[PDB]
Amino acid sequence: VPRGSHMASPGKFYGVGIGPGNPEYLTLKAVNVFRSVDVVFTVTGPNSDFSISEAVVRSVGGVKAEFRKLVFSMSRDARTRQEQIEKNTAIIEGVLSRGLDCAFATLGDAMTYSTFGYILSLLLSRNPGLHAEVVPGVTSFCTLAARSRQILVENGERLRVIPAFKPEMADSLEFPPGTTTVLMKTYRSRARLMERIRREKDIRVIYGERLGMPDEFITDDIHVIDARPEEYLSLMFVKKA
Amino acid sequence: MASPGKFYGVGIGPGNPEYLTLKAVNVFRSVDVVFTVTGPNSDFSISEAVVRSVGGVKAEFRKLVFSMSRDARTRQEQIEKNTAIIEGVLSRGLDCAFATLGDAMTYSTFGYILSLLLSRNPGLHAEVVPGVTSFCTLAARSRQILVENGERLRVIPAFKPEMADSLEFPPGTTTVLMKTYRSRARLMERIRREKDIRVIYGERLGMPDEFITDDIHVIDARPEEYLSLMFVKKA
Repeated sequence: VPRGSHMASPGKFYGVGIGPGNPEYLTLKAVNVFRSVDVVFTVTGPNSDFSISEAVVRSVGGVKAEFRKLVFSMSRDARTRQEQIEKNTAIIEGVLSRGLDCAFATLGDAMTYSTFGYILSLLLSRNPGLHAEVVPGVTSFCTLAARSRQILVENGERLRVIPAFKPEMADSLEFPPGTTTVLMKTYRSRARLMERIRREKDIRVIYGERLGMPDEFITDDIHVIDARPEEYLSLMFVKKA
Repeated sequence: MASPGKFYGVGIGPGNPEYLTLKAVNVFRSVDVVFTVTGPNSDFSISEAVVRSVGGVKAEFRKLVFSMSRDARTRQEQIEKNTAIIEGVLSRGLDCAFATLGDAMTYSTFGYILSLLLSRNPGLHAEVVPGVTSFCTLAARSRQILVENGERLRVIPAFKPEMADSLEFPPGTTTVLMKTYRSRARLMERIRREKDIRVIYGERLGMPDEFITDDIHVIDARPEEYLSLMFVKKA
């Protein structure tokens, strides 16, 4: 039996990087998307149902969308995190299949160290013809450079970004001359990282906590860094001359 | 008591006016003078067109000439002259913004200006507005993840043909190559000697001939284009 000429328009899906958290660092495109969708999904942890990114998105105004929260597994097994990714993808698919437009809002840039990428990958694999558009956002390291008024990288200097520093990495970490190295998660490995840094020469360090938040702390003094309480939302980059 | 003007460095993103930040738009609507960069060839500024596109900007637009491939003395004199022009605007109490494509702190001419300006005027009120990068935009438009989990990101500003033999693509890395113009053949030959490698290539992001591909042979067959960008993901 021939299929027929039925045309059901599924909803449109957006991935939206919203920046480090300051609502002023959203792009105009992000604002237009949030004002053009039915549902906004944001990420929460299992600990609390609070979404920072939901507050950021709501702050911009004109957003009539319904907000829903997705929980992502911060546990170490690949299969449990995969099950959480599959379940959240199914929730999104359920909303899209009824013809509702949805946006997935993520802190930072949507394609750079995000949980959004796993969702988009699975969605496109399962639904090859799906209408999906990605909105880039301002990154945390560019924001740290802006707020500290320190150049991230210029001319023929190379930029390196290292996502998750592990305590068994400080000794192996190299800082080639004329490079800038961003270290993204300095939370519980900061002591060994600082020990490695204090044995290097011709280096400048820019360190930041809570970019765009009330208690935004920025410094370029290593000793101040080592005295600080360990903070999950912390970032640094190391410039080797 | 004469208060000098406030100075802004504003990254405006890859060129699409939708990729300006809200802060960038507010700054552009609240300043007296907007400076943009030109080359020595023509006095045309793409970023001036981008900023004028947003609407509501009453500021005067001025051009600053930069040629960053020249000798150190020419670059130093050019930097000093442009800094003096900005100082001339600020000293009359006018707020001004320096608009640059991409992010203001990442491979921009803005940093040289800000360095000299702050050296000459330590007390200057200066604020830098971050912008969306070209490689994040290429990943967004291609719907390809730039980097995830524990993968490392490397950005190389200027690819040279000799890098082809010396360049490493370690597994689990993404390498952005910014300017592969006139060396793209050797880079493609280097890529064809690897397995488990993905290449995302883009020309003219936001322009009429917006071209994006991940097919290496299609890339090798195309004529070389100056405004092109690629990243290389090694699994």
